[PDB]
Amino acid sequence: SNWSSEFAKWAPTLRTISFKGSPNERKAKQAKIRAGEFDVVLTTFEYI
DNA sequence: ATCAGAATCCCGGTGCCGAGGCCGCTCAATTGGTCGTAGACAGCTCTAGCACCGCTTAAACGCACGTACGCGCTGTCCCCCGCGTTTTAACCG
Repeated sequence: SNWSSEFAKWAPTLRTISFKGSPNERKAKQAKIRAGEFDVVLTTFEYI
């Protein structure tokens, strides 16, 4: 969320896809973006 | 709670066949030597086993609740035991 915080104040207009928490929030996220529209994905190690 | 009585322990006596000691008579155990070799010891390599933490999530844990079944109780009936009588096949020689 730090990296997203510099993705917040230090620049807008480029969206972010994070991955955190239980599988439900993810189901919302990659279920919405399943069609692959986004500027940037911000993820962490074991989620790849 | 108690005597009648049937089974059992206890004690004294007796007869016997197996336990225990002896004596030749081996033949395998002991000794003395060799001879080759399995493993004891030192050394080297490097693999998997040890500890630990980060991080996620399927499983365990605690709890509320219902009802399925374990268990106690009762009645029934049937079948296996205790005993007498009779027969036969085990036993012993």
